[PDB]
Amino acid sequence: KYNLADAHTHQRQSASQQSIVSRLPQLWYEAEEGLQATYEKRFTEAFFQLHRQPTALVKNKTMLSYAASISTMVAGMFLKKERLAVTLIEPCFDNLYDVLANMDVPLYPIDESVFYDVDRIYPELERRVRTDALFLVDPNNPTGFSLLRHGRKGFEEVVRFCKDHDKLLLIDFCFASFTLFEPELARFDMYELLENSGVRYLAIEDTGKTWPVQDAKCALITASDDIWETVYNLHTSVLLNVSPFVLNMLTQYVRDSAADRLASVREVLTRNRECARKTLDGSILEYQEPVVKVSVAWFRVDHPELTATDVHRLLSADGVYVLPGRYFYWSEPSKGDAYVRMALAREPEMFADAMALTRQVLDR
Amino acid sequence: KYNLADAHTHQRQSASQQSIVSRLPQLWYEAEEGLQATYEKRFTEAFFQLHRQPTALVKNKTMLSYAASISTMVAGMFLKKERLAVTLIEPCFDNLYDVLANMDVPLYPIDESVFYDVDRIYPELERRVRTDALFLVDPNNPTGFSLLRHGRKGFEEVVRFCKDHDKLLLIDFCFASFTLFEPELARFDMYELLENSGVRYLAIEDTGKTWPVQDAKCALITASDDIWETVYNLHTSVLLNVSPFVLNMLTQYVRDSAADRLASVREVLTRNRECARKTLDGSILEYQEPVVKVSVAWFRVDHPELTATDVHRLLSADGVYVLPGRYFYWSEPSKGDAYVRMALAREPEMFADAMALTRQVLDR
Repeated sequence: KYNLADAHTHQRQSASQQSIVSRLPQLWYEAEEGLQATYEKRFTEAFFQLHRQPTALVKNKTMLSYAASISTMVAGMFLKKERLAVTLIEPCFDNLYDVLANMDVPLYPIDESVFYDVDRIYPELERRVRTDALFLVDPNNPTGFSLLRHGRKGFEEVVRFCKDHDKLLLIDFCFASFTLFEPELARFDMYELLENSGVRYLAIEDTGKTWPVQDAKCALITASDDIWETVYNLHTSVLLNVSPFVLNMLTQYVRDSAADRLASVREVLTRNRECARKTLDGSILEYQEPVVKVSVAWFRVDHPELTATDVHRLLSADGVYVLPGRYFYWSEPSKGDAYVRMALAREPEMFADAMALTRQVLDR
Repeated sequence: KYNLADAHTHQRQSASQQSIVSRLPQLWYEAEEGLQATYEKRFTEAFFQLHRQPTALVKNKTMLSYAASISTMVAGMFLKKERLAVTLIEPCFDNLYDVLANMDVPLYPIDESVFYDVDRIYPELERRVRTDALFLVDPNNPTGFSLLRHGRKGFEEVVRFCKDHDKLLLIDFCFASFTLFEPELARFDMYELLENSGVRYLAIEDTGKTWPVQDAKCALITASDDIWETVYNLHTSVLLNVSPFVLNMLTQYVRDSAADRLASVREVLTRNRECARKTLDGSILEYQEPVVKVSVAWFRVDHPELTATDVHRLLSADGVYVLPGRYFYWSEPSKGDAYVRMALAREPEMFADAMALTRQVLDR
C-alpha cells in the first residue's frame, strides 16, 4: 500500500506546477513549430542558470539524453573503448554498479568514508585508487553525503589527485539540485574547476529526481575537451535528440523552481524527512543525518538480532515497502544488512500514514 | 531549408490527434494518480492489438524502454555477455551498426538480396551466416524490403535456418506498422512463429517512427523463454520504467490509429511518396519501389560520374538536405555512393516545395 522504495518522484504538482500542466497542449504545438536546437539551448541555459554552472554554458558542449542511466551507458562505452577499470563509490545505488558490470567494466569499491576528512582525501586516494578511472556520486545516494561539506576543498582535492595521476574522473550530480540555495552547501561552479584543472572528466546531471515530471525527463553529460569528440560520436549512436516537447516542458519546471528558489521541491521533502525522523526516533531504525537534504532517508538497524532483510520482510508483510541496504553495498552486500533506505519524494499524507504503520510494525 | 534527412516524424497532428493533444492535462493527472503497471499493460495491449500479435500478449514478457536504440543496447549487452558475432543485414541505417560497433560487437554483412527469392533463402543463409547471431531489420530501412512479400514463408525459412543451425535471431520491427491493414502484406503473428519454433530470439518494436509524437516515444523488446531472465536483468539495469504519462499519451495514438486503420499516417506518406516519384521520374535519382510503403524513399543515382555525395552537396547548397547512401552500407560505405534516401514523414506542403526545388537543382 505504501511504496517507499524507488526514489522516483511521486508527489503531486504545486499550484504553479498545475499551471504548467494546463499549458501542455501549447508546449506541444510550440515544439512542433520550433527548431530542435532552440529547445535544447533554452533547456540547457535554464538548467545551468538554476544550478549556477556558468562555465558549462560558455563551453556549450553538453549532450542531452533520455535519462541519467543512458548518459552512464555512454560513459560505459568510453570506459570499455579505452580499457579503463573503475573505482566506484560504495555505498551507492546498485543499478549504477549493475549497468557498468553488465557492460563488463571492471569495478572496485572505495568507501564513502575516504571523503569524510578533507585533509586525508588525497593520500587515501593515492593508496586506494588503483584503476585509471574514479566514479563518484555527489551528493551520494543513499547517504546524502557531499564533498560540499568541505566547501571547495573536497572537490579540489579529488580533482588534484585525478589530474596528478592521469585518472578519468566521472561524477554523477543527479542529487545536486538539493544543495541549491543552501547557505553553506550550495554547489559552486564545478565546470570552472574541471576545465581549469585540465582533468579528464565526464559529468552527468539530471532532472528526473528533482521535479515531479513522471519520468518524462532529460539527463545531461559533459566531457573534457580531450575526449569530447570520441564521447560525442558515442552519444550520437544512442540517440539523435530528446523530445523537444519534453525539453519545452522541463524548461518550464526549471524556470518555475528558479522563481520559488526550489521551495515546492524542498518543502515536500522536509515535511516527510521530519515526519520520518520524529516517528522513528528511538525505534530500531536509527536515522542517519545526511550532509545534504536529498530525496531519500538512510537508517541503520539497531537491534541485537534483526537485520535489514528482516525489517524489509516485516514491513513488507504489512504493506510498507522500503529498500534494504544490500541494494547499495554492491561489492559485499552483507555490509548492507545493517541499513534501510526510504524514499521521501511522496505525497505527505500517504507518507505520514506510512510512518504511523511503520512504527507500529517496528514496535511489535 | 528543407530537412528530408532524418526519418523522425515531423508531420502535423490530424484532426483527431489534436483532440489527444488537447487532453494532455487530463492524461497527465491520470498517470499521476494511477499505477505504473496499469499504463504499461494498457499500452502493451493497445500496441499488440493494433499490430495483431496476440501471442505476445499471452506470453506477457515484453519490456518497455525509451527508444528502439535503448532496446538495441540491451540486446548488445546480451551479445557481448555471450561473446557472439553478428551477421547484420546490409544496407541498413548505420546507427544500428554504430551502436553495436561502439559496444565492440563483431559485425559481418549479409546483403538484402539473399532474401529476394524465397526458395534460395535457406541455402544462402547456410553459406553466408557463419556467426552465432543474425540481425535483420524488417521492413528494412532504407529500402522498405520485407520478407512479407513471401507471405509467411520468407520469415518461416529464416526461422527454420536459425533453429536448425543454433543461431540467435534478432529482428528490428520498427517499420512493421507500415504493413498494417495492407491486403497482401499485413504482418502475421510473428511471436506465434518465434515461440512455436523454439528459436532463440530478440524482437524489437517501436512507436517513434509511426506517429507524430515528437520523439516522446516507447520501444518494446521480447526475448525467447530460454534467455528471458538474463535479458530481463540486463533491461532492469538500464531503467525501471517508461514515463506513465508518455505511455498514456502513446496509448491514445495507438487507439486513434486503430479507429482510422492508420489512414492519417498512410495518407501523408502516400502523398509525399507519389510526389517524389512523379517529380523525380526520369531524373538522375531513380526511384526504387519498395515492398512496403515505409516512411522513407530510396533512390539509385543514375549518372556516369556523380555520386550520392555529389548529389547531397549540390542539393544542400540550395537548402535541400537528403542522406547519401553511404550511411546505409555500413560495411563498405562506398557502395552507398550509388544511392540516396529521403524522409517522407513530413507536412505535404513543405515536402512538395522541397520536391520542386530538388528537381530544379538536379536539372542543372
